[PDB]
Amino acid sequence: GPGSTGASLGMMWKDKLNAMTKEEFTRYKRAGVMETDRKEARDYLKRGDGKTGLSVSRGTAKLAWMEERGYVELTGRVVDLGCGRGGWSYYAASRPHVMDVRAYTLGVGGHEVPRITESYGWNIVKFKSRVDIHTLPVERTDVIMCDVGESSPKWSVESERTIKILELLEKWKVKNPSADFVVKVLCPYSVEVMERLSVMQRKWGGGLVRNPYSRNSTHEMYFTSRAGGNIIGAVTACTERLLGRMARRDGPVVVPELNLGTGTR
Ligand SMILES: C[S@@+](CC[C@H](N)C(=O)[O-])C[C@H]1O[C@@H](n2cnc3c(N)ncnc32)[C@H](O)[C@@H]1O
Repeated sequence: GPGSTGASLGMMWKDKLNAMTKEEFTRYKRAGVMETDRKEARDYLKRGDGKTGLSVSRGTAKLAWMEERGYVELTGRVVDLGCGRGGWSYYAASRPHVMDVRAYTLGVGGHEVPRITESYGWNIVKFKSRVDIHTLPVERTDVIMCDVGESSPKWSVESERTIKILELLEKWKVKNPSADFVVKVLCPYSVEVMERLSVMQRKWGGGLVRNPYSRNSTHEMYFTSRAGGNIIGAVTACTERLLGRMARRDGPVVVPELNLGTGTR
């Protein structure tokens, strides 16, 4: 495929997601998706028992899966652009080769607020809320982490939002050319995103990965420093599966939550 084939396929997927009923959507959303079980975690969150190693969100697992399979090498200083509740930050912290973790996010108008918790490594985590990552002055880092991307029914909106994030990586990577990156690509199937993505690969290496834990309702993929392959091929593969799961009626694949344990480093 040239890239336009990839593009119109994702757009087919989008139209088919939007045309669903609430019934079909809620079913499809989770069908065959890996799902961390939050029964216990939700209780600690509702109660506010910050003395827990359990994940503050479902981002932790996503990051775990990325890292255990080796699409990123979390070492040294780890900047977490757009950290919401801190699920990635708290994961990054629990990891041996990781020194300092700067977590940034808004946490402002119904936006996820960093959750304070005694998960293993919290002392080397430093949150800042009321922060706009796009204007946060570039600092030196070993790892650039960015899980940002507000979904939308309009793919061109989704792609627009994805591009600002790709330019955010470039900026942060021009000062830190040798650092690892895991970067959300909310709309990898659009024509603009694909061309920027391959240009960035040409410059920085890395590639696209689809996370099992991502819901079928989002087409999100991750651009990481240690993966590789054809980008168009990777997105198309992803679109192919997401389209096929529309006949999937079964539930999610439920897996236990991550426990990072309680403690300091
Ligand atoms: C998907 S969440 C992060 C998930 C996180 N790693 C976790 O596991 O909890 C991304 C967060 O970035 C925030 N965000 C979006 N745009 C931002 C911006 N311009 N500046 C700072 N934060 C932003 C959103 O509020 C959102 O909560």
